[PDB]
Amino acid sequence: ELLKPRTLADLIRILHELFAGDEVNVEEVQAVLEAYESNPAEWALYAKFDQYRYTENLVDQGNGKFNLMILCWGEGHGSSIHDHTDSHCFLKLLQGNLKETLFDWPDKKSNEMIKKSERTLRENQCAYINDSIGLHRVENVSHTEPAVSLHLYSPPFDTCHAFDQRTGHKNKVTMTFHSKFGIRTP
Ligand SMILES: [Fe+3]
Repeated sequence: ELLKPRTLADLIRILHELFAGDEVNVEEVQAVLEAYESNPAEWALYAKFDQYRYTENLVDQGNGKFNLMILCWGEGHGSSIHDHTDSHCFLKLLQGNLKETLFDWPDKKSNEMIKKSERTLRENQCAYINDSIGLHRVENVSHTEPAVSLHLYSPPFDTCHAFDQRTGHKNKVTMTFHSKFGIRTP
């Protein structure tokens, strides 16, 4: 029974229940993430920005099943083109809007990566991606509005790949948290 999360704490409790097994219902997780009405009072603690790049702020470790984190995008901050290391990846906007560009996995001829599609993810919407759908870049193209998003990755992953849009060449990147449980972690 999927009920509407009344608070962020409620959402986290429901997520723990949804991931209690070894397989998850992607549509149910997306539905409950979308159903949580973003309340900045409840996530302000994690909304730790850096002037020069987006930050990743760990909220909950899902009893080993997932990493739940909040990403803080300054005006003009964007990500690499990247994969998600064979994990489910949910992205819910808590504030602002993000531009998502989808790419095909490159062939190993050093050619330009051509976009497959692009869309604007809007406040409170929850998107989903995995490696079978494609690669993506996420960007806050706003000049005036910081963006804040809530991400769930399952299983948790410690590394991923970033791709060069001009060649399709990839490099492995280690995931590091800007903060954990509201505490800055240099
Ligand atoms: Fe991503």
